Amino acid sequence: EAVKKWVNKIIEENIIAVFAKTECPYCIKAISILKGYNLNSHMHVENIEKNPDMANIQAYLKELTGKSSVPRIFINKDVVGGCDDLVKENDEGKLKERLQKLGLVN
Repeated sequence: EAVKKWVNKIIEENIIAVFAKTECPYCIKAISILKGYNLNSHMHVENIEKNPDMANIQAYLKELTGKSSVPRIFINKDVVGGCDDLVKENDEGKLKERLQKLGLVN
């Protein structure tokens, strides 16, 4: 209960929520792409490896998204997925569309 509530608060209180771990190249890439849209003000990155309940968090993220790996990316509570999912959305115009509907990019 506590772990799920804590994860939910991160997803619900931040338009862009990224779950990451230490020294994770695809986390770093995903975060950099998002900051490239000047989303910093509405982004939260949580390092779930630096947490006593990493496994519980990963299991919950899999319940929500289908995968336990990081990065795990949510935008306005919608599941984007991982860095590869973000790259596909970015290249195909879907990411910009998401952000426009949220007023985050013109």
